[PDB]
Amino acid sequence: GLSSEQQRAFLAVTQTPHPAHLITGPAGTGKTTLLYALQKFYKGRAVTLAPTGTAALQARGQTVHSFFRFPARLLRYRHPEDIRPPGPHSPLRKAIECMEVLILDEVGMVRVDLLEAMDWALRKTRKRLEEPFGGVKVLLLGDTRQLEPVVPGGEEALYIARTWGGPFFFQAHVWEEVALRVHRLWESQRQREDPLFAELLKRLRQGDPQALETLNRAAVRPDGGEEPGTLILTPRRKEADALNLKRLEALPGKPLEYQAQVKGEFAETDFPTEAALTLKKGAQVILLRNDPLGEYFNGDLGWVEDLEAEALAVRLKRNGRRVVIRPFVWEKIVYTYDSERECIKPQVVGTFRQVPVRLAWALTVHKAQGLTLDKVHLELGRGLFAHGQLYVALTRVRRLQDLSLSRPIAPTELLWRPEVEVFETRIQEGIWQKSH
Repeated sequence: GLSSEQQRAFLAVTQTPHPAHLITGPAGTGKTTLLYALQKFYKGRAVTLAPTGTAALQARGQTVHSFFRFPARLLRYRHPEDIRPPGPHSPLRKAIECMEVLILDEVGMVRVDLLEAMDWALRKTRKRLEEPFGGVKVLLLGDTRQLEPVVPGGEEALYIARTWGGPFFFQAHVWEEVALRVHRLWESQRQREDPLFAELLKRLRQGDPQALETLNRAAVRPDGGEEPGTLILTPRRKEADALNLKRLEALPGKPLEYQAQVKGEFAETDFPTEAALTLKKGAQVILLRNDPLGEYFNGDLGWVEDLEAEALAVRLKRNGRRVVIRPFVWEKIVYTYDSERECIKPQVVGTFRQVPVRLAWALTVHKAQGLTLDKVHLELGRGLFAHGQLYVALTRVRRLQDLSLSRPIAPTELLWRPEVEVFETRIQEGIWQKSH
């Protein structure tokens, strides 16, 4: 059931002998379906991997490190102490040998050393140490702007600056070996972008002072989160929980804890929502899963109406008072070999069972990714300017008129890294290729 926009990328990618294919575009519905259609079209010959546990869970996939058994440290270039090929008859060698396509969701968060580890791992264990990725067709995925990989500093930062010159996945020497066909997106709603707001964001990333002054002298409205329909986006989840709790205590109703059923292997950090989820009638909440019938969608803001042991009523803001949601089951999937005929089967190894809803008076940019929001209000933390970490926060709205700020933004908070600014431009022709 793919649309022409998705079917344009699918047929362009799924049919060519070319291995490398980046696909950029915002998160959300339509992109998730595109991945599901891709992984199932390939189903027996392809693995869906992701850099983090959260990214792996929401993509029906396995962590990059957990699949390749990579250790949790700096992956030194082609180093066997770090990159260890699975030996003969290993449960891993069999799967990578009979694979043809590899998928990488949220490539934006893949640190350069990790992409280079993927290549040298597929090469040494597939006998194609001359062709990039051992000749496996790699399908990179994710809005590349959703950055940036943490680099601890000291020795590790120095080694990365010397070997690659930066942490981003494009700085990996594998691209001096093959061309990366980039399949463009972001036309999913042309003018619910407000092209003057779109251009304003481009000026802000390029460090224009007048654009920031224009941004601040339209948007700075201290505590404009009280205004009706406002979602209060915070950068750190610590203050978002505090803001949700302060408003949950205000409600007079009787709370009702919801207890997860964490079966099997399921990390604590990978928990989509609080496993100790206390709710009250009248709470602002948001959905975390697409309804199989079709009534509700992943990221549908609502309010608690009736609390029941294993069901709850939510007034959807979108239309109103229609759906009661029942607990959903998350699976922690890991790809393994099965001698069914010779080849890959996505074995379930864990579970997190609870109601797909979370407190949404306030939210983090971490979780708010790819949501078409109506009115937001950012809460500044005096220093979030970790080389443009706040640019993603502004993109959460279509028009400047919708966004409010608690405090004016410094020019640094939005400035793009030089490596990134030059990457997102040479991609807009099509193919991207590392020079010199």
